[PDB]
Amino acid sequence: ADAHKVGLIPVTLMVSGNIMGSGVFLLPANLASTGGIAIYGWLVTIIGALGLSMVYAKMSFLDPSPGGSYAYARRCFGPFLGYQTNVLYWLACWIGNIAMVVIGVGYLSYFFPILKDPLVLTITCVVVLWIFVLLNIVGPKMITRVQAVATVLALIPIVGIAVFGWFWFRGETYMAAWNVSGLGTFGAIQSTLNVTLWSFIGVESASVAAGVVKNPKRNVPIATIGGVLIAAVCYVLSTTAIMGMIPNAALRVSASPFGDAARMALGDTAGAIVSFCAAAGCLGSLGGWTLLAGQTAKAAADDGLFPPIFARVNKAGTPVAGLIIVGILMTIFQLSSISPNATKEFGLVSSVSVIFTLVPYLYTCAALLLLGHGHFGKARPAYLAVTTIAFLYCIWAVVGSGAKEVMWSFVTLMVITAMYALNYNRLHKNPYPLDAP
Amino acid sequence: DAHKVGLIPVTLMVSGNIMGSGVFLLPANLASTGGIAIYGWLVTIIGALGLSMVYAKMSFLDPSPGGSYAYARRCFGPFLGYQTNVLYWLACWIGNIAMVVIGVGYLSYFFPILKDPLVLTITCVVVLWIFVLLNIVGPKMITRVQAVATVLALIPIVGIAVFGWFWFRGETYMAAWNVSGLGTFGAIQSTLNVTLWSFIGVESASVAAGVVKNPKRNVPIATIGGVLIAAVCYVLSTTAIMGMIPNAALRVSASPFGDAARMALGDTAGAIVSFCAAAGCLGSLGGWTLLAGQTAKAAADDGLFPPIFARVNKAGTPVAGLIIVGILMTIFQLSSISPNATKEFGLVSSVSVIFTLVPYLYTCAALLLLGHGHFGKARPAYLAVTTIAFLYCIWAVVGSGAKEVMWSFVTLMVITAMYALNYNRLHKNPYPLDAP
Ligand SMILES: N=C(N)NCCCCN
Ligand SMILES: N=C(N)NCCCCN
Repeated sequence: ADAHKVGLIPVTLMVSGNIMGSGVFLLPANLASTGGIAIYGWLVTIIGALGLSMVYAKMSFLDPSPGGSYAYARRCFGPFLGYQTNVLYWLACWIGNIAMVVIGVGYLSYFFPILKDPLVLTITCVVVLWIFVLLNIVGPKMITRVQAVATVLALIPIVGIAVFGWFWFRGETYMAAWNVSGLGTFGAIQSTLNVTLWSFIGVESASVAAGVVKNPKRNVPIATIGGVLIAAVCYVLSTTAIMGMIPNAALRVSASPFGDAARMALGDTAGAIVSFCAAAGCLGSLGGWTLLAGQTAKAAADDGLFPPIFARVNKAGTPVAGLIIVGILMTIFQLSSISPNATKEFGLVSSVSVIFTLVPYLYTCAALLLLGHGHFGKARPAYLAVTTIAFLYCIWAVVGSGAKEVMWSFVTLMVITAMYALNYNRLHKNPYPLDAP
Repeated sequence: DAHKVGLIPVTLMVSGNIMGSGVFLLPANLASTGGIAIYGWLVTIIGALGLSMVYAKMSFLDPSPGGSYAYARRCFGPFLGYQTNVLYWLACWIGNIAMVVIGVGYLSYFFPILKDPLVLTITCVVVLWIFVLLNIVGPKMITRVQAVATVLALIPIVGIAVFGWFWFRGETYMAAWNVSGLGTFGAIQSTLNVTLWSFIGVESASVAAGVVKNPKRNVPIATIGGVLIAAVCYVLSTTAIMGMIPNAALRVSASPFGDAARMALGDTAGAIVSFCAAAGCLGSLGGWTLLAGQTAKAAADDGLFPPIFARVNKAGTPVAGLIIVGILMTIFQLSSISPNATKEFGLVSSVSVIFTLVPYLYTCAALLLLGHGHFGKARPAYLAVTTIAFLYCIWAVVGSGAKEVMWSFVTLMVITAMYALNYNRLHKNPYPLDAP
């Protein structure tokens, strides 16, 4: 059993990489429209993200159950909300991979412009998605080794900037675009939050993957908090640094700023390097997120709250069938990248699948208090405070999202409810049943 | 069976709670779409009957006070019960502002001063408290008053259906079959975004189950009867009016029956329709206030709402709760002192409308999860009807404004956080951790 567990370093890198992989290189561009004031947005986001990570860290220390959020929700609310949580999170997991692989293969267009052709891109994306499904089939040790390397590669430009970029940084440049939002301070900070709050999706990674982690009660907490802090530092330092090195006007326009900035400062080779590292960190995360999909689905299927096949494992314990299913699904959704008007269509689904993740977060936050009140001791005020901050993070993320996306999330909840009712009636155990027919 | 309410007032409470105010405004809202609304009415009424049958059957198997609240608590546990009651309660008393405003509106036919928004506000507050007080006097009282109000409100609706077919011209109805500019489906959809909300109130007898006489028998009958009444009148009145009045006049009009009546059979006819419409509108304030009281009481009795809402007088009436609802309604009724204040409050109201669909959904789920053992030979019917009721709730949301729904979602989240913060260590987990 322990022969197939993953150690602390890969898990931590899986969390940090699951978090940063997709957008760490695109953040300074996004925040360029608001300006330097974004640092206020970072400060607020990071405090809330620590809060959420501490919640997950403590919750997994008290219950290192596989499936993470799925397990915590089922524990304190029962089978229905477990079922719901897993559906939402699983969908979130594999639906979000489509964006990632497009971005990742996208970064590789630097070398092979052919990858800009929607057809070639789509096929390439499919192949890559399947590569990282097979690597998951080989086992979590494999996938976490690969993603560890990828994540480390992705950290080279980011840290290079965040350590040495400050020797070209200039505060005049940063403050020259302190607030280009045209809004007041709150509005600008808010507009920043609309970007920065989603930056830390994946905080729950090690918790969800607890069932393949070595000494989880020890390691999952450390990996959780550990990954989140790396993400935070890298985010603030990289975006702050770049905002003081490149003019706001240019920074806004670039579709690959570290890359645009790189290719034009230290030569073509520099740009090449940055593109490679970006693609590495991006495509590396496919593995982590695919892993998480498999895990949550398996954990739910083990309790009979998700189809049996997601529980069918090899001798190593890998849910191979589930992984292959997620592969087919991702393949089907990847077809949206074959045309400009085809990607426009899929977008809402992607953005909705992102809001899904927050229900698990919310239930995790609830679960810590509802399940672990007896372990707080008289540090209880602290726990309550941190958890309340965590709640605020979740709620505020949604408050600032698009009405349509959230609406469809709301619809999804109802649909999941009806699904559970129609699929699990007369299997489901009622808290307060009626008397015998 | 002394303080309890009989079948007739309850049925009239259901139909009255449904018909409420909108019954007189429907043709105007449908006029923008046109005669093709008939298809939407069809779709709406099938789903609405489905929902009522679900409620009918569920109340039969378990005539618990609080209705949906009780059903949801049964099958999903305290968290979703707490959630249901908060949502439905909010729905109940937030929804009353719009109602009393509309209702006092119709009375401006007699007293124009009622459109001075100040005077309007004051008047509305007073009326709200009138019905809080009548609810305090007791459920027999409130349901009697509403019964009468409901029979009065039917005078116009019925008369038109019956005598107005003598003035009905199909050439007029078909002149405006589809004035929506859309294809058939879109027309039908724009209809449904009006008509699906028409039947909010189906759950009334169920939630009131605790003050109903022989609820196991009467709440089902009342539940389905009320809906049948509502459906028939909705279709008949709107269809009739769409055939007697040109679409153009119909759209423009803010009070079609009233305007149509006034210039049909005199300044007296208008007065009668106005009076009856106001009766219908203001009569159901009582019902909804009652339902608020009931759901809150039922939840507080289970420790899933602040205990004061469970405090009662020697009759069992949640007096303090009713007063609290009165005060909140008063605080929120302050939104009608200007055209400016009025439109700020609209979102809250729409969201409040959406709140009611979560209870519906849970009730639908509860019937299957709880009563599967009572279906027997006819299981494929229960699954089929309950499925239609599911589709009813979900379609209603799909057709709503994105913002309204977003803010309902946010509310669910806030409710979750509140539950966790206020009930941790009172709350008992299905699968707890080992002791420290
Ligand atoms: N859902 C996914 N497959 N990925 C989400 C990655 C988000 C990076 N913060
Ligand atoms: N929530 C209220 N106070 N009223 C709801 C009225 C719904 C009429 N179908």
